[PDB]
Amino acid sequence: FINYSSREINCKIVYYGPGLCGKTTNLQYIYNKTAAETKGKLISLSTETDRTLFFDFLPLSLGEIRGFKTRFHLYTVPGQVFYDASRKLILKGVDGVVFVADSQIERMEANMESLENLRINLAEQGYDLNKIPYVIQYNKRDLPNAVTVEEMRKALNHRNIPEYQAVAPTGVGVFDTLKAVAKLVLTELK
Ligand SMILES: Nc1nc2c(ncn2[C@@H]2O[C@H](COP(=O)(O)OP(=O)(O)O)[C@@H](O)[C@H]2O)c(=O)[nH]1
Repeated sequence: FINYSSREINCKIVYYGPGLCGKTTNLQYIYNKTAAETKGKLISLSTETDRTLFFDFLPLSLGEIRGFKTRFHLYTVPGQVFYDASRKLILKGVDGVVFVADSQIERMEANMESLENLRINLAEQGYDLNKIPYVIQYNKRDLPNAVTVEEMRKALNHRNIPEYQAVAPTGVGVFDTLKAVAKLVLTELK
């Protein structure tokens, strides 16, 4: 999304996953551990029905595509967002998507049905997941109730697609996940 006069194209990175998985902790480790003269301000919106969390920033690797740099955005939905007309609204012209799956055995049947939603909301909006940048981040690895990744690749990453093992409050692969989707969108931009 080029802005002509402002001479700075904008991309769309979204974090998808079940209710309480690691989308909010992901953006915090990023914004809460960066520098002001690059990023904007962390916006948190909320109503009695739905919630939205998002921020904007300038990368630290690029400069000129047509003589201009990109300015990625990270959009998400904290908590158990009931209504599906807000999660359809969060994918309004998405460029790259990250799937924060919860390694928790308790909510392992929760990742499947949440992935099914991403696989049914995008094709509805004219987006095929196999071409539109999509990465998966296996979070909550520290918890001793968590399943082996060998099983998560079999059940959630059926038609792989790059994967990343991460732990959100320690920062493990929070930024390492983002750097993968970034280049995947940057390549699909010329
Ligand atoms: N131990 C641990 N806790 C995590 C991890 N990721 C998220 N959490 C916790 O899980 C809870 C819900 O996650 P949060 O990101 O805040 O909300 P979400 O936006 O609905 O996924 C919070 O208490 C987080 O601290 C992780 O990798 N390890």
